[PDB]
Order: sequence, then structure tokens, then C-alpha cells
Amino acid sequence: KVFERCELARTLKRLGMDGYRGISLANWMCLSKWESGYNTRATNYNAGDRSTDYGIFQINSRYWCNDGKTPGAVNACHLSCSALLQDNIADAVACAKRVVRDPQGIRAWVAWRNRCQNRDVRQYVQGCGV
Repeated sequence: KVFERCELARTLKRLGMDGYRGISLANWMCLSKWESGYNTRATNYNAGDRSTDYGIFQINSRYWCNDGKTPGAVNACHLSCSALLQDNIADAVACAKRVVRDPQGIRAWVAWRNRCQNRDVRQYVQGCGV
């Protein structure tokens, strides 16, 4: 599924993402936008280390989910990577929350540092009723 902007904002809000570990909804929106264009079936294979990024948040298989084909990988979210390719984003959100409970927080995603950190992300939730 490819979410429309405000649809996703409300979806994330209902799932408890607004202010989760100090991360605003606007930050999660900026993350989703730059990682997958709000597309839940987005995937990216990394030929260098044989890992794959899955879903709307592009969560990597080396540490967060199991796809059975990533060398020496772990599964911190205790989910099949397939769970991160669903139209319903509840499991992806549970996993994203798990990611940010770690030291780095929202900085875990390099794309957030590149396109969201120290940027004006207000535009991502304006008009969505969140």
C-alpha cells in the first residue's frame, strides 16, 4: 500500500507514534517519506552486505527482522521480514518502536539524519488533524 500523507499521519498517531520516546509525528512522517515514499512494500537489497531493507520504514534484515537469507543476521523485532511488507503497518510500527528504544533513537536511520535532522518538518503534518 502507498499511503497518502495525512492518512499515514493519523494512522501513525492511532498506533501511538506521536511523541514515542520523544519523537514527534512530523519526524516519523519525514522518515517514512524519505525511506519509502509511504510505500509498505518498498524493498532495497544491499549487495555489499547481503541484507535487505523492508517496508514503509525500510527496516534492515541484519538486525531487526528475519528473512532467513542474511549472513549472521539477528531478529531484534522477533518478526518475519514479511510482516514488514503488509498493508497494515501495526507490526512495522512495533518494530520501528523497538529500533528507537536503542541508544541512537531516531538517528538509527541515516536517511533521517540526511533529510530530517535539523530541518523544518512541520510541512509533513500540516492539515492532517493530528
